[PDB]
Amino acid sequence: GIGPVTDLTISDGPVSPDGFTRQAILVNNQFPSPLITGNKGDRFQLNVIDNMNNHTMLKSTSIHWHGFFQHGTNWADGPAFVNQCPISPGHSFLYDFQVPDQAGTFWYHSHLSTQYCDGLRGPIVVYDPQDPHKDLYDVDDDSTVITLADWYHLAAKVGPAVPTADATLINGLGRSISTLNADLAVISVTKGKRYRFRLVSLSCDPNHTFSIDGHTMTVIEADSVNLKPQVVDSIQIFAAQRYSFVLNADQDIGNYWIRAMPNSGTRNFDGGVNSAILRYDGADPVEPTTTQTPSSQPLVESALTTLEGTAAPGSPTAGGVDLAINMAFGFAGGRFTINGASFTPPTVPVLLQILSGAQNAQDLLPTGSVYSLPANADIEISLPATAAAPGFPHPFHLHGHTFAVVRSAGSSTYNYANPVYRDVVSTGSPGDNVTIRFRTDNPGPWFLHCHIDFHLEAGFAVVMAEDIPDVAAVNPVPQAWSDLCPTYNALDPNDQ
Ligand SMILES: *[C@@H]1O[C@H](CO)[C@@H](O[C@@H]2O[C@H](CO)[C@@H](O[C@@H]3O[C@H](CO[C@H]4O[C@H](CO)[C@@H](O)[C@H](O[C@H]5O[C@H](CO)[C@@H](O)[C@H](O)[C@@H]5O)[C@@H]4O)[C@@H](O)[C@H](O[C@H]4O[C@H](CO)[C@@H](O)[C@H](O)[C@@H]4O)[C@@H]3O)[C@H](O)[C@H]2NC(C)=O)[C@H](O)[C@H]1NC(C)=O
Ligand SMILES: *[C@@H]1O[C@H](CO)[C@@H](O[C@@H]2O[C@H](CO)[C@@H](O[C@@H]3O[C@H](CO)[C@@H](O)[C@H](O)[C@@H]3O)[C@H](O)[C@H]2NC(C)=O)[C@H](O)[C@H]1NC(C)=O
Ligand SMILES: [Cu+2]
Ligand SMILES: [Cu+2]
Ligand SMILES: [Cu+2]
Repeated sequence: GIGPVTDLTISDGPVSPDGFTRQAILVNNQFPSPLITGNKGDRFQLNVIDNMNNHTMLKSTSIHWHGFFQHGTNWADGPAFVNQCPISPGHSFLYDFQVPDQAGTFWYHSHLSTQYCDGLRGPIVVYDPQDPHKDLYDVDDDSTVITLADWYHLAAKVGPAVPTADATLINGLGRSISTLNADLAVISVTKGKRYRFRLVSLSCDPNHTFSIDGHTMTVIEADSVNLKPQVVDSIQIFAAQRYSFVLNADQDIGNYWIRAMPNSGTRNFDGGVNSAILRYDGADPVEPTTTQTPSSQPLVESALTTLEGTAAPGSPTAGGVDLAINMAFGFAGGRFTINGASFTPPTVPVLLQILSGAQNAQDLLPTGSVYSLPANADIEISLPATAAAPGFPHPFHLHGHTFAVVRSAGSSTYNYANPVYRDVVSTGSPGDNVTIRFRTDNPGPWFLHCHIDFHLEAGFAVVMAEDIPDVAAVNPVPQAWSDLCPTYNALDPNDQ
């Protein structure tokens, strides 16, 4: 793919991924946005050149590199008004960071408002030259990335505040009910080879239930964390999650349906909606006629475990940490709340408030939304599901960290000995109490929020202000970052 040192030039233009033409956001003249690649420990230098001129889809921008810890580079994490002011139209801004001790499947997306829904979102793969799962497969390359995305015929700021998708795109292609002849994505395999497929959800809202007719999948990585291998025949993947799975192309040469059923919008496969094609070399270039078997081995999150057997942080007892926090979800005045507070973006980004002299979390804006975390501590956060926060199940993402999921959705058990670790978790449905743990090893303000982007826009977020006293020393900011807020604040409102 491109990188790890490359320009990413952002513009507006026409696209037609499901056969319907609409204006959207291009990256290096491409929709969908291009794959970025590098190797474990590389320095990424991603020069984002903002040439957008359409205020309806926002002229300004900021990009989050989803899943990277950003230790010492908190200013590069991406959330607008938490870690930076937006890049302004006609300006460039260099994200310059390293990725020590991570390897797996990631993605990048606009982290300003609901802009990524309008098309600024693509996959990232960070390869490991000693990947512990390499001997399970033969092929892992640009052609084995599989992206899932929601797509809307009206733009994010033009349609309903919580819209309903017209199409699921698989690798940027798919059909809507009015475009049943649109080109489907084709994923090529050769009989007798084994493939590491890297499944990335670029979704703004729906989750997808993914399966491939006639084949099983051996899951080996979740949200960039290596797992013990687990055979499944379907994966429910929530917005912003990733999984690697190995597919053994050991069936008859032919065409097989790839299925990605969303939880909303059109949910069937009639006319080949919500679908793509797995094509064996030597097959007729036509659509599959395969039929779906019910899933008998669906992925179950509580059954996943890390490859390295990593325990949860802290003691193997409820509340056996340094600081435990419960997040009570609600809704008031058309906005989401967490512990009674709705996040509204501040005028001065939270990181710049710290760097300008705010000495504790109580001094930070917005008041009610910011949590102090002590350094070198074990933290436990519970996120009990409730119908009081509409549009559940809500998949929450913690920036700056991987976390142990000690209790998953749909499970009553707590696992401290060998839970899965990941960075986006469904908080499930009423009766659940999804509980996560992490260690504070990364000074800076980090967002924690639902990754349904329309819910984030309606305030469903808090900020974890981790080790405020060390933030300036550990995160020296570059000159170009210091210039973002004065440039942004000088813009006319219609040029934002
Ligand atoms: C910035 O980004 C936003 C968000 O993506 C863009 O917003 C879009 O706005 C339009 C205008 O309100 C929305 O309405 C629909 O527009 C489409 C597309 O129209 C274009 O292509 C047509 C060819 O198929 C063409 O005829 C159009 O040209 C006419 O309009 C322009 C502008 O007014 C004018 O200058 C020309 O002289 C022409 O008169 C245009 O180039 C259009 O197809 C839709 O029509 C359908 O629906 C209406 C009823 O709603 C009906 O009247 C029609 O018969 C038909 O069924 C409709 O007008 C559009 O939905 C928005 N898009 C999204 C994704 O939300 C915005 O345009 C961007 N700005 C720029 C400058 O690109
Ligand atoms: C989801 O799980 C969390 C974490 O277990 C639950 O919150 C915890 O609930 C118990 C009360 O049932 C609290 O214990 C009590 O603490 C008080 C004050 O310290 C003490 O005086 C009592 O004797 C009792 O031990 C606990 O503090 C609370 N934890 C936190 C961090 O807030 C939560 O209720 C669960 N929610 C659902 C819907 O299941
Ligand atoms: Cu993300
Ligand atoms: Cu949500
Ligand atoms: Cu975020």
